[PDB]
Amino acid sequence: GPHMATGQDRVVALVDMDCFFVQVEQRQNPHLRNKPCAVVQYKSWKGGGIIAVSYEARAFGVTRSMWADDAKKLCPDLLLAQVRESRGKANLTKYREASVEVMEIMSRFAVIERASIDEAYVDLTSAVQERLQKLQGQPISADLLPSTYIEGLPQGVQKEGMRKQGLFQWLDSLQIDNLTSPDLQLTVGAVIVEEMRAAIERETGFQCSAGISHNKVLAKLACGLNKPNRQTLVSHGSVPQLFSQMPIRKIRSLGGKLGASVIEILGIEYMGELTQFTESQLQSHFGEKNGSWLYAMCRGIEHDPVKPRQLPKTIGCSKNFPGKTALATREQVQWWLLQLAQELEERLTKDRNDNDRVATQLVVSIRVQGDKRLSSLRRCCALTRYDAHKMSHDAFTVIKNCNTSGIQTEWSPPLTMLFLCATKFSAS
DNA sequence: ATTATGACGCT
DNA sequence: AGCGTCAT
Ligand SMILES: Nc1ncnc2c1ncn2[C@H]1C[C@H](O)[C@@H](CO[P@](O)(=S)OP(=O)(O)OP(=O)(O)O)O1
Ligand SMILES: [Ca+2]
Ligand SMILES: [Mg+2]
Ligand SMILES: [Mg+2]
Repeated sequence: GPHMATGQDRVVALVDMDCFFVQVEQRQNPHLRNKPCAVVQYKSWKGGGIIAVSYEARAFGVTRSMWADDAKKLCPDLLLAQVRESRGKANLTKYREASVEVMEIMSRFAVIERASIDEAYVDLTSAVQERLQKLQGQPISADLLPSTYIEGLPQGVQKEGMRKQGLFQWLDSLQIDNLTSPDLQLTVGAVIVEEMRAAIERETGFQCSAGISHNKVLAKLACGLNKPNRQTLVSHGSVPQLFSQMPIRKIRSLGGKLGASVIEILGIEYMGELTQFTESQLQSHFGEKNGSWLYAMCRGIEHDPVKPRQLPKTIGCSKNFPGKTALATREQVQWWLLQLAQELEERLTKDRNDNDRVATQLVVSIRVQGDKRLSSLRRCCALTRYDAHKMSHDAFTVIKNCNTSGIQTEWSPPLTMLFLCATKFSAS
């Protein structure tokens, strides 16, 4: 009763740019706006690989991880923008720089955790307290929540009108003189996220979706419920119904092998079905940490903090060499290591100037032809100078003895991936 | 030939 | 440290 934690202590949002690389290209090229459009990497093999898709194009069945030639079969009028190529490889600088535009705006409102190039968690607990104090017990108008969905409502015929019906039910029910009502806190959080999203669109042109809830996992889940250009409030009370038909794989961290094992071992399908196991039962199958996490998570409770981190922890450069393009000679391997290192040096030097830090470790990863995993080998060495020729030489030295070829020049088995990653930053 | 990233966990 | 998982 009065002692069972309910995980309602925080207000957390997750902001996710809509089809982000596509929006970056549509801002730059107005001809692409409001069209079925996708962003592609490379071009020669099957038209290039699609890595982002506008919502107009998704309606035709275009997806990421699709060849452009195949997407054109589904959507003959599909427009394409190509990722920049520099030094023989895809170069994502435009999108990283657009990301910084958005992250810096979000940071004006609250502390953020950079989750990916186009998504950030927002810790709104303090901002909500402040806005509540300023509101002086004034009711919250629907006008302040023009793009908000309240998950689970309406309960007990435009699409927009059902949004409004649900919002009206929620607001009509809200108790406002309790400054500590979790539902009220979430609602004020949603007001702030409307403001944040309006600022992002005003100041960058970019639209986004967002989730507002009491923790990162629910905020992430919420964000995906109403896309694009909308935000969703998932209250603590909404969790039992929401989870009752929610496939386990939809919850962040459960979309892979662990989630599959939860399903197989327990013989369940939906997140809510987890509530029938004891904490010790779940720990016995999935380990102490996962078991405790699952026990709380299936009740809507998670404690992972929004980490105060706006900048990436690593700066990396990688290229696959699939099929016949696999690197089979010394000079080929060296040359591509150099290309990678030159991009790495450029990005590192900019990072040092912008962010007052220096990387101290270089991680070198490769894949050999006919190998199991993403990485066949991972080796680290010191990163003492931002110099591409040096880093490339060092990376070679580190991967030297992978070459089983007794022949001097030849490289066997051929390399299907090269990866340089700068890590272990220190203030400078 | 489902590419180029990036964070975090395990031992 | 090096490898594996999960995700964008
Ligand atoms: N698998 C993969 N490879 C390369 N680039 C990716 C990949 N996934 C995402 N991205 C890039 C391209 C995206 O514009 C960007 C954001 O990823 P996400 O959020 S999953 O998808 P978006 O393109 O923003 O559409 P969406 O969020 O509106 O569903 O990261
Ligand atoms: Ca996105
Ligand atoms: Mg996304
Ligand atoms: Mg995203």
